[PDB]
Amino acid sequence: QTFVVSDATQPHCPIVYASSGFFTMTGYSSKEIVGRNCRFLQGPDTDKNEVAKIRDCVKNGKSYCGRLLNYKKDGTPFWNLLTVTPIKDDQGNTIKFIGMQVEVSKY
Amino acid sequence: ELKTALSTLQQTFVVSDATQPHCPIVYASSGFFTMTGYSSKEIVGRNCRFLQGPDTDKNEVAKIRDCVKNGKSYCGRLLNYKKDGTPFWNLLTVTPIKDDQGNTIKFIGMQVEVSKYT
Ligand SMILES: Cc1cc2nc3c(=O)[nH]c(=O)nc-3n(C[C@H](O)[C@H](O)[C@H](O)COP(=O)(O)O)c2cc1C
Ligand SMILES: Cc1cc2nc3c(=O)[nH]c(=O)nc-3n(C[C@H](O)[C@H](O)[C@H](O)COP(=O)(O)O)c2cc1C
Repeated sequence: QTFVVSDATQPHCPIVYASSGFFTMTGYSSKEIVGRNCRFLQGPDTDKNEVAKIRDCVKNGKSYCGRLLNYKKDGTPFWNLLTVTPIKDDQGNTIKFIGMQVEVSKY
Repeated sequence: ELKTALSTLQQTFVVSDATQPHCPIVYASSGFFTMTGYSSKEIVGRNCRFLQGPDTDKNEVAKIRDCVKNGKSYCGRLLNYKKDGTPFWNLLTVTPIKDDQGNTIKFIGMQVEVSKYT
């Protein structure tokens, strides 16, 4: 599974871990993207309503599941089957999120 | 590796196989025994519904069911019970894992026992 971990205890939820498969999928290196928000995957044709749904989920520490258009480092458009799942502490605070990505195949 | 990232987060989790009838647990992390009192011998190959009991909110359970059945994500809090009967609040996520055709093939469930000071 390709995935990233973002730290919700830091402003704007920066990536703190990218799996080897994220690099394989997107072309971006772990040194290019750690410390950054995952929004860099979006581009001209990404559905902004779907982005707004993710933003709401993230802001409220709840789970997102959906499909959105993203772009690789080289500009290649792909369909990303995405989940973003809050990780909570024992007080119910959202401390991290895990985002899991699947590139929809051509067939 | 996903398992490792999770362990770095000290996160209790299970994985269920949506390709098998009734979505059985195929893997449970060591924290799942610690939290629930159930061994992997008691839990692997079963559905996680065994953690529910008399006062579990059946309307919340229904929301989980409807997410699982439709390959979507659940997030919520419900009353669960340890092997010894102890009730606990379980802050639960259930997240579909999909193949490259959009088929839900597994789920990952992440549990947090709510602290006594909350
Ligand atoms: C852990 C995690 C993983 C994410 N992965 C993606 C991604 O794969 N693709 C994407 O377009 N957005 C992804 N996002 C969503 C963006 O980072 C951001 O939350 C979204 O663009 C909405 O907020 P904004 O409108 O302020 O950008 C992810 C978010 C989190 C927290
Ligand atoms: C991966 C995964 C983890 C789950 N973890 C829990 C859990 O920790 N506690 C719980 O009560 N139910 C858990 N469930 C939900 C139940 O297994 C079941 O889906 C739910 O009770 C609704 O279906 P049912 O009405 O047929 O029982 C989990 C389900 C999945 C797929």
